Amino acid sequence: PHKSSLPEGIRPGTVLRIRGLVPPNASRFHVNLLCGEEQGSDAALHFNPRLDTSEVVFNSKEQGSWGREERGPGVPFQRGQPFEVLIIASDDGFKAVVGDAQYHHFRHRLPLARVRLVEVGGDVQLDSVRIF
Repeated sequence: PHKSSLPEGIRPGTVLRIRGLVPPNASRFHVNLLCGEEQGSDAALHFNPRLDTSEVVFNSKEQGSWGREERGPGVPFQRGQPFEVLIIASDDGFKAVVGDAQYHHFRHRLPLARVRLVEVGGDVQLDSVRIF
């Protein structure tokens, strides 16, 4: 579980660039924007590519409960292939970019100002996480 602590927060114009590879027998992996360091902290954003079920799920988590799922179009990821993801924060939500194209827009459910941590986990080879 790869963590990038952001205890002073993030603001609109923050761009997360994630570079890595999906391993050849991957089931699923995720990128979480969390609101604290404690176990079970709220997730302003949960970005969850699922190779095992061929979908990409977006959701939030508040007081331990998952919200309503949104899905992107198809699955722009492949077992055994490298990827590049941007997650962009704006005033109204998060924009996900995969490879050469924008993939999905996720409107804020929690205030952006609550985000304090980026966490990447699951079946993923993480080569770099940059936060511009």
